[PDB]
Amino acid sequence: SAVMATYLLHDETDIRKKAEGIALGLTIGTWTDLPALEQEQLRKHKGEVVAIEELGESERVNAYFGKRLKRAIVKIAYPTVNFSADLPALLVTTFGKLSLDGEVRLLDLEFPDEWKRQFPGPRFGIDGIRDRVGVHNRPLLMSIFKGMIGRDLAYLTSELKKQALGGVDLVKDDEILFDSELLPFEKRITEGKAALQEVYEQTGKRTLYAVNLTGKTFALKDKAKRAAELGADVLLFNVFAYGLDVLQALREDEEIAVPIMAHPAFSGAVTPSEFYGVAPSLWLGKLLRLAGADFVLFPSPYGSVALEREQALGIARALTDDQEPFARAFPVPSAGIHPGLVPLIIRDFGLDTIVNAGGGIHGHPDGAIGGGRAFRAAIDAVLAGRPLRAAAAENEALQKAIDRWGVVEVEA
Amino acid sequence: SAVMATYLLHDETDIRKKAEGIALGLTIGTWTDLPALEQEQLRKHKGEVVAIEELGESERVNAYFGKRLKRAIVKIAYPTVNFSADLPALLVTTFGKLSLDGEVRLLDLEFPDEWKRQFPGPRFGIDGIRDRVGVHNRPLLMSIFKGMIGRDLAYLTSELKKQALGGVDLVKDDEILFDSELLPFEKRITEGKAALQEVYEQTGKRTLYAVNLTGKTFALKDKAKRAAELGADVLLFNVFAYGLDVLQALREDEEIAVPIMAHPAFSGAVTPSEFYGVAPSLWLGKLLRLAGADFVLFPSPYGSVALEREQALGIARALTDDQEPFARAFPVPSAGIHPGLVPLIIRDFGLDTIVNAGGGIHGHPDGAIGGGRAFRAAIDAVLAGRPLRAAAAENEALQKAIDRWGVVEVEA
Ligand SMILES: [Mg+2]
Ligand SMILES: [Mg+2]
Repeated sequence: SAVMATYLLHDETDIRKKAEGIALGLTIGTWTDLPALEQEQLRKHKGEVVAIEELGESERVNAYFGKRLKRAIVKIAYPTVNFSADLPALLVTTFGKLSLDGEVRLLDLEFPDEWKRQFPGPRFGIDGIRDRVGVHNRPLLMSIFKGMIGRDLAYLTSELKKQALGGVDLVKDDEILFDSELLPFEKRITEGKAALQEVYEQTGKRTLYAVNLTGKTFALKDKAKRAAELGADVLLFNVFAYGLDVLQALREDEEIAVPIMAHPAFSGAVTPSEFYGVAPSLWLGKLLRLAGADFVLFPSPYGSVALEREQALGIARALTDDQEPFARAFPVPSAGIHPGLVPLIIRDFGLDTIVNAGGGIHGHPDGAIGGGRAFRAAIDAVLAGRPLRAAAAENEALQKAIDRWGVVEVEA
Repeated sequence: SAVMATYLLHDETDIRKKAEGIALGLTIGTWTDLPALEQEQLRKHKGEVVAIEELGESERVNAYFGKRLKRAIVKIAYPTVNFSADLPALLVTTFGKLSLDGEVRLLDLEFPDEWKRQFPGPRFGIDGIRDRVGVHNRPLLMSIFKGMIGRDLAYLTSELKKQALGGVDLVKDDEILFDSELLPFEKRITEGKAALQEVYEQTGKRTLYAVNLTGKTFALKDKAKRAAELGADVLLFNVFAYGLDVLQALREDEEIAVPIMAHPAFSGAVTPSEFYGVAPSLWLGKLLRLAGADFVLFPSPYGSVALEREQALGIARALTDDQEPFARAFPVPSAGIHPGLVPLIIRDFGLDTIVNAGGGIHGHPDGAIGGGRAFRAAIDAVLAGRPLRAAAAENEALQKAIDRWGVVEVEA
């Protein structure tokens, strides 16, 4: 039983020598000088280099570093008997001191099925969330509150209604919305709930509210329990600012048992480099799903700061792969989203995804209501097998969106 | 009252425009579309671009990216009334969504003194640690166990005594040493304490043991409290695998009140990039000191993976700057350390530093005892104003070390 870590290395010196050094150094430390009796005893703890895929030197990279760097993908097996069954131990064992060793980037971690079972996975996942909001088949639609910092509850309820009236399935707090006297955590939940039921009463639409769960680590479980008692729909959580283990703890607490939406804030401090850090498929995908996230918002492959398409798809695949002993986490491509992008979003990510209108929904000529109507009309068009403009001809909200932001061509 | 964040940005588009968009987008969202009542209401919550230092383009960077990237150091002010007084809120506000915005690297954070006072700083600091170990004036000396994974308590105590007999002031667990049936957390502490007291009786030397505090986040306080009851000397903590807030929580718990040694494990996933992440002076220095670390181990500016010298000095300055309302934290340059570097270490970092012999102390011809004597003799030589070779001619342990690793020139 061993966790196999896959790394990308750049180095002036022999890669194989470095790999062997890591396998031994990060496990038992010494081997050759140990008596036969000890070797047999410590055999089970010995790390091993599983594979080394030599890559071609990159002129671009060599020019950047001003030296000749050999490149290779290295796989190392770490016996699970070497560390405790928790994410902090996993990270320190596979990328602790090693993260300081020059150019090394963690690309993936493969866990033996038995080890994975010691972790929760999402409590609800895609299936559970779809039931909770009552929406099947079509992708979901969500938006974000705009300009709430410094505002009061009346403003919150008013803004929440507009978004719900626009037909969005879920509305979340801005990740930078923290608790205050004006907007207490518990009040956002209860006031928001009342407002959303009123909307159901009038339009027949069911909308959930993902409230930001913030503050100090050791106060999270108590407030989350309170949120659960108050009937909070979803808990938005800036996991990367707290640690993966905290997400897991929230997921495993039976007194909480509320869906958890993981926000990507701060993940960018770790994922972008070509030579260092941790790949997004692992940091935002595999690990967040295993830790308990029901929703995972990540950089979309569209817009001004689009994530490389294959990287974005890789995240979605890790979140939904049915080979994992966990429920699927909802992939939520975020940033650079507008109605004209719906056909591409569905083509790239499928129907089990969430169209995140973000705060941009408010930028529609007719406010959030018009913005939500445009998105819902666009989603229906794709499911009805029609081009957006065909639906736009019958839906003013959508036509206004198209004239404002256009339609992204999907024809290959 | 605002936290001023300093960033390094690379972008092919106008930097000031992007900076203004960040200051506004990450605070109140919109301004020019607000009525008078709302503007005066949200004025105090409005972020502002404090300054922009244009750096000019780099051909090396341009070649790497394959395009022209403008470069500038940007300072933005975020009103403290915008977020709760906790580190997770601080990180999310200043580098949450922003960490995903292309090429942005967080270099520093400056806070009003009143805001700083809401945080603990080290409980003991340099002065406190020197008292607890009983060593003043001279820099301290510490080492690490070698290959303890899979070993038993008989081996632990044996190796611990050898290091203490070498004259080291502190011995720490390997950061990858996790609790097991062979080496339970509480037993390492109690047996280690007994073994160390035997050494004092023999050589009159006092040696502390920094035990690894691991496991799940919500079990940390309980075991740390047990460690205190059992008389643990120092708690080694892989803070980056958890979160800054957890370190702060451990520091503020009056039922623990045991020195905390922060390990750099995983910090490398965040600090090395030229275009992304967080600068080490802030990530390993300023924030760890503010959060509560009494000792901070960080990449030394020596050896195969040496951290650029000014960066390393920057970390040490953040840890010891007397201008901060916190006790000074012990700077511990780590990696690439050998007796021949002692003169340079003292010249670079001063007397209030710790010479981290690491696991290399065991590589001395005469084991840890000889390795420790070599280091102690090296430190004494520098304080006595003598060349290492002069002292080596009178100290075998040191002579052996010098012949093996040599002496690094300290003359400017
Ligand atoms: Mg946001
Ligand atoms: Mg170590």
